[PDB]
Amino acid sequence: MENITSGFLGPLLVLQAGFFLLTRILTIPQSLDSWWTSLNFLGGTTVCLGQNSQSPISNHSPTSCPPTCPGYRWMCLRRFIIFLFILLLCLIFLLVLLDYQGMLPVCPLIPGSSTTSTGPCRTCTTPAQGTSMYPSCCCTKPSDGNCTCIPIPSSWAFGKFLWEWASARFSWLSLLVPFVQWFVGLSPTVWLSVIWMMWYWGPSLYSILSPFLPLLPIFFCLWVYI
Amino acid sequence: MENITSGFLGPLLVLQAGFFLLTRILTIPQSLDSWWTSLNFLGGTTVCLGQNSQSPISNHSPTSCPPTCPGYRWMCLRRFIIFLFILLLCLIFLLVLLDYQGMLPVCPLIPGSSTTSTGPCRTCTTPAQGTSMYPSCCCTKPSDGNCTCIPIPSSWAFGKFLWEWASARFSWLSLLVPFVQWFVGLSPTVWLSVIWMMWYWGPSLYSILSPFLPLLPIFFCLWVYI
Repeated sequence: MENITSGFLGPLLVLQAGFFLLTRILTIPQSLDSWWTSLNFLGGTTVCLGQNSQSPISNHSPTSCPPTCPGYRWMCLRRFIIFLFILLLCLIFLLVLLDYQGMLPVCPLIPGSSTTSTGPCRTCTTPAQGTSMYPSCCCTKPSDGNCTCIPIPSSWAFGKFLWEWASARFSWLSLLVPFVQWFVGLSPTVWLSVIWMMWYWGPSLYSILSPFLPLLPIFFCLWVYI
Repeated sequence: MENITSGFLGPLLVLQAGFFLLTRILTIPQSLDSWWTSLNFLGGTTVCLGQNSQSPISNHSPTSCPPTCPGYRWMCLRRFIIFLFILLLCLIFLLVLLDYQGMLPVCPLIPGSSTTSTGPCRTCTTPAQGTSMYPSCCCTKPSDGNCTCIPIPSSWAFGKFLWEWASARFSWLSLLVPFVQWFVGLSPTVWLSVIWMMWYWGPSLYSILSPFLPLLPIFFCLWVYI
């Protein structure tokens, strides 16, 4: 009866979904390379001499050229460059996922004195070596036995942890922090306006600022000496 | 007579180095895109057809033609995109070196009775659903429980961390991962041969692979039934 239909239809859906989803994710790289054509067709009148008259003569446009004839031995090269990049984009999406799910670990170890525990300290840490840096918290201190450090946060990931790390390793990031805060204070009335003014207005000032850009190192050195 | 000499010599080094760094940073963006003109050389003629003869009659062509005349607006957005990409590349190199510092902590969890040193269990018993990634293990349990848990162990900070979730949501092809280990032995004197073999014979087998690729879902379903 209709019972066998339940089992049979699953195979049909699996086959259809697999075919479509395998064709599309494998045709996307060539689609992106033909999206660069935005450059390639920016000049216009795209006709590849790679479709040279070696085996056949018909000028096979300039995107796929001849499938094999004359110049066709570089579609593999552009693919080779591109599909592995889509993989790196997927890896970045994965990294964002760990930050958002809070599931990903962010066990931190930095010098501090924040206390949140039950009947804690009165022995604490007395490490007079290795500066103020902390090592894996099995028992960080050379002689710590009852040690307990700090658990991973439900907020921002090692993104924030590396914010702290870079602030420790750099100095100018702290001065950029006011600029970062002011950029964070950008509503759609502010966020959109910057992008709108970005187009067809910045290149003109760029040529003039190029002489100005060449003269910022002297100001930096002047303040460094001061 | 050397303190002023040292201060001046340092200014000369700063002037040389900062300017060289700025020039190199400028050259890279209009560097990778020209490389990409492998498309043009795979296409054939390399010429800016968009060289509008209105202001500049210069048929000098060969791309990067006018900084200002004709179309120049895309010539800059693309430099910005490829600049952010190479920025992504240098970031991933940074994550590689974070993987190598040894102090990048994974702070992972797994069920086992092992210990890095003398660890008294004292009837360590408190289990929970999802033993992997359990509570903070700051003795966070119905009682303290005399708990000792994992520090950030010294290992590939990246692979040993990522593989955990990889296997958690994977091991469909962990057998292929053993095959990956079985094949990873071709790095010296065989890697170049494999790369050359891929170069010479890459396209011919694609037609056969494509015809067999549709049959692969059938074999996958057969495995799903076997």
